[PDB]
Amino acid sequence: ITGGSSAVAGQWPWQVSITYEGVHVCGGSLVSEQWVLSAAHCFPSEHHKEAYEVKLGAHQLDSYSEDAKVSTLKDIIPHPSYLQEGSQGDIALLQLSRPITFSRYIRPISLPAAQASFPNGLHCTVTGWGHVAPSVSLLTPKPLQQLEVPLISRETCNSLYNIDAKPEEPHFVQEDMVCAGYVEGGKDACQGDSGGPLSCPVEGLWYLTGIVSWGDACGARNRPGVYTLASSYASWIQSKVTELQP
Ligand SMILES: Cc1ccc(CO[C@@H]2C[C@@H](C(=O)N[C@@H](CCCCN)[C@H](O)c3nc4ccccc4o3)N(C(=O)[C@@H](CCc3ccccc3)NC(=O)OCc3ccccc3)C2)cc1
Repeated sequence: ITGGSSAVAGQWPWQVSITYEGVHVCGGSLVSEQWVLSAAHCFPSEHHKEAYEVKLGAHQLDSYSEDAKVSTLKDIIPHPSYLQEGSQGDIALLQLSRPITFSRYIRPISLPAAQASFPNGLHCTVTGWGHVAPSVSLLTPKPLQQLEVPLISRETCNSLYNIDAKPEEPHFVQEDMVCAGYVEGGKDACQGDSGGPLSCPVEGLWYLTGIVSWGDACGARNRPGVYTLASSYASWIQSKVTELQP
């Protein structure tokens, strides 16, 4: 996260870190006692399932926390349209090896209904342990960063991505995506934030509106972060979680 600040412990208790062979590769969001939502592209076919871990309840990746729990994965389920076509569906359900017990530091985020709309301009918050500027890592002890970002409609977002774009660069924000950020850049999600939550405030609660998916260089002007919309997958998520491990 570029242009944000460090979250206090417990602030975003659904944020998880997904590591592969012990190295943080992506964020995710706890959504039930045994399921995490993250981005499909975080889970290349080459990678071995048993080498992944999910760390929950920790705000600093390098610091021991008595409130932290770390889990392996029983299953990784990318949405089929990601595997089949690869133009969208950048979302995956991760089933933890064992169900977790919630605490003050580990709580699920509510998912939006299929037709939930989150208005352009809503100030949501993206969180993660990704780069804090293009080509600049978050330093040890790796405190979770948070950043307030207004929602930007996919239509505005496409127009912005088209400014000074190369005609042949895939910069299309699909129907299952939304953007968030600033036209002027400087504040955005960056590499390593992939898969983590865009949390939006609604009726006194927080909902998982988006999953950090892609963008151009972090914080570039005219290139706000792009997120997979959780609403677009609500029926599928609810079906999978309920069928497999309710
Ligand atoms: C539907 C769909 C299909 C395929 C994808 C996968 O796109 C990959 C993962 C994503 C990615 O990097 N997201 C990170 C979160 C970004 C937050 C928004 N900022 C995430 O944390 C992460 N994921 C990583 C994977 C490997 C290594 C490091 C990774 O870090 N990319 C990108 O962001 C590409 C976008 C190109 C693109 C456009 C349309 C479509 C598919 C790809 N942007 C980029 O490389 O930056 C441009 C540049 C110019 C110059 C210098 C540096 C960077 C590529 C996603 C969605």
